[PDB]
Amino acid sequence: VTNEEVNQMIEDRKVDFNQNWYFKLNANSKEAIKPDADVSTWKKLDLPYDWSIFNDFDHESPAQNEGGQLNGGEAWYRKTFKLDEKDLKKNVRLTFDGVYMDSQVYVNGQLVGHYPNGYNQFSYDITKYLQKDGRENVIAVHAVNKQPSSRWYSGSGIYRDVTLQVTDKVHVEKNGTTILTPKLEEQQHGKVETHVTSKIVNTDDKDHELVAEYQIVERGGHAVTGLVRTASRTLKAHESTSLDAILEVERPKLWTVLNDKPALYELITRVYRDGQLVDAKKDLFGYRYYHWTPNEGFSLNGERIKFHGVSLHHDHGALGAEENYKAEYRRLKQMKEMGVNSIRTTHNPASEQTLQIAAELGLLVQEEAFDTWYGGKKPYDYGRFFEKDATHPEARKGEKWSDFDLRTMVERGKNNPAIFMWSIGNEIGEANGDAHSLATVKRLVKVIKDVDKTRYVTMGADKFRFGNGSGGHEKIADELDAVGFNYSEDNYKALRAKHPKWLIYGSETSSATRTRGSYYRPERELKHSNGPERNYEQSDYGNDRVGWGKTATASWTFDRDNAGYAGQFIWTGTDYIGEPTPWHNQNQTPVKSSYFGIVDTAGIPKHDFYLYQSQWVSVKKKPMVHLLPHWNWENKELASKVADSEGKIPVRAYSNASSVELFLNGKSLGLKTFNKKQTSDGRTYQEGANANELYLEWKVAYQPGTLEAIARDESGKEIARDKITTAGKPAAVRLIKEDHAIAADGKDLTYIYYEIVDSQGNVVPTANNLVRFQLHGQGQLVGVDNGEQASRERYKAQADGSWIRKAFNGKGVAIVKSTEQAGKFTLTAHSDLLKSNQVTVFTGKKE
Repeated sequence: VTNEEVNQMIEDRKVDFNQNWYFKLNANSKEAIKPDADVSTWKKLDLPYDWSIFNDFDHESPAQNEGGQLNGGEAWYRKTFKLDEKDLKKNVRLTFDGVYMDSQVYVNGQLVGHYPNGYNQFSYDITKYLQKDGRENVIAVHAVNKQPSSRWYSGSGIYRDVTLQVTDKVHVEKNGTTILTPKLEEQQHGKVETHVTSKIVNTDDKDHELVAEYQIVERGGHAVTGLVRTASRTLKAHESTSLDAILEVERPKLWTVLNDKPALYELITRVYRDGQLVDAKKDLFGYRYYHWTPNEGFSLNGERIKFHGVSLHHDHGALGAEENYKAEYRRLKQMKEMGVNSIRTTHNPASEQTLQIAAELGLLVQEEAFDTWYGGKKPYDYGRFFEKDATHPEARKGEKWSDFDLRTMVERGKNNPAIFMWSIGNEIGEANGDAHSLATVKRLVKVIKDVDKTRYVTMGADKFRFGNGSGGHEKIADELDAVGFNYSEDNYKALRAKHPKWLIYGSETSSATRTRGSYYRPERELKHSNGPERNYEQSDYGNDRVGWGKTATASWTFDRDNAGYAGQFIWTGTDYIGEPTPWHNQNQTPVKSSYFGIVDTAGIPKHDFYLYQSQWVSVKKKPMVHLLPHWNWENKELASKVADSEGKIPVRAYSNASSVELFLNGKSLGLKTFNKKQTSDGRTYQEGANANELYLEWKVAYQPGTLEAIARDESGKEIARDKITTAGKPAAVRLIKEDHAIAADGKDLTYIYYEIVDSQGNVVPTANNLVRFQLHGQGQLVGVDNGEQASRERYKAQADGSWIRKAFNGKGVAIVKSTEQAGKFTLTAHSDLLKSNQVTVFTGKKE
């Protein structure tokens, strides 16, 4: 057997099962299951598919605007498939990355399983339900989203990938590989012992003789070991065993967040039955170590870092709940451009895409199992299943759904270098230190530790922000490895004095609210300002925050000033559908999406993105300067809110540079210098006129034209510019390509921005013009967005098949997915009385 053949076997082991499904909302259960159903009345599609995202907004929706005002319901999905002749005796497993929710899977008329969880991955061995002789089988999936189930937009149905594993009767079982590097800090400059465990099952009714062979390789690289073999032993029929080996890898490269292409490795497993290669598998992993102390916080590979982190919902804007590798890559790559090193998957398990991209980009991950325990937060959420018996075929005796779901998530991610924290709850009210909650936290911690001891078990708790933060809930925190504070910076000092051994971080911070390109009262701090005068908008100066919240500056400066507060996960990294605080559940208002994000649903940064970048990215890696606001102040209503007593517009610069000099129409308004300072522990930092300003400010009398900012190093040498220009009346639509080409695989996509521009090419920053889109060629329009919270516009096509969307504050995005045919597609944009534009994107070979 050649290495070529082994790799093919690995590749053939797992396939994409997303293709050729039929969908019908409210379909008849008996017809969906039955062998030769009439599917003329069904919709033929490829997964993932979120059915909720094609709905219109409904002011009367049971989801309410916390759930995006997009309705759920019930639906069936249907696939028919035949095993190849070679595969007839093989074991067949079906994996669903996420189905929301309350699902039932039927194979040839029989119920394989019921699975409540809407975010956790699950698989079924469906071998026994398959027809003999290679006759076609029918798989039918029932998904139910009965509202309200969610405190944010969930979507409905099969929003994540479905995959099929076809294997020998003797095979490495699902989630069966464990890779550990116990002595890595010690052995790192020499040979590092890599302990691998394999969990092999014999589904045959004959006994077979078993050997495992292991090799490690650099991902997209060379081998770093030879073949290492376990001793031959008998595996009895219908039994499973665990195999072990140690492999030595010399001076491996350590996975870190300190570069954007961190080192990854792959374990190759070969399984022999009676001396014949019958199974082959690869498992992604990395070499990293970390430590965390109460007063010094966190270090990765001996380097002290803070969690510069974001909370993220799953949700892709116009894509709705449909997960996509390219969409998630763009979101995460962009987070990383800001200086983010850490994401929290709030509040639910992550997709395979998110976990993989995080390993690929160098982002530390906290994956969260639960938004509630046994109490519940919404009637149709998970709370009702939490203590009920798992009915999964492969559930262990006495396992509750919470037990089974937590276990399986940890087994799925135990080898992923990115994950360093497992969260067993967010804002669990019932976790107050009573006997029941105390029992429950211990049970849950123990589930994890029976699988994985290497990662921090944690929770995100807002109980610490009430009063002095102390209470029976402190007893629950005692059971955790690390204790997450939600919005509790005010009680940290006291809580820290009380619990000197606690490892503390901000599990949820800020909740500042902003609308891109919208400005209000920069001079004030606005607390939960949801009045009619706000016009359903919040300020991009970043001076709006909810009642329990903090601004970016307040929340970041605190984190920065305290070593024992290890970092934070800001709410939120990007906008999501739903939860439109400060207009939460005011359902007759137009708001349907969040204000919390640093970036809007359209992927377009708000100004605070640049504030964070100035703080988190070194001037060596990326010198920058960013100006706000815009320079169009002709409109008196707009200006009356921004301009001060003398009618000057406060202009502000974010920079990681030493100084910024602002020019109006070529004339200097003065050079200003950041004040340099040190943390009590000697970390160096920069700030402005005072401790509450991380920016430089100029009060500028409004003269139309150009503002330009020159950023300089200490030598007085220019390292960065930014520039803002007054726009004229809209003259045209401009389309901006992110990608010159994408892959022709039917999965890759591109984001093209549309701007409303004047005759000189300046973006009109106030423009809300409606744009109509045409697509020709080898592509599929799959979304449109402008990020605006108060918009009730379709994200998808209109009822007549049209694609339209307004600009909001000059900008928006359109999303095009590739087909499986190489060639090109062209996007033309039109707006009324404006010039049109087109860009062409090529589709073809990959990478």
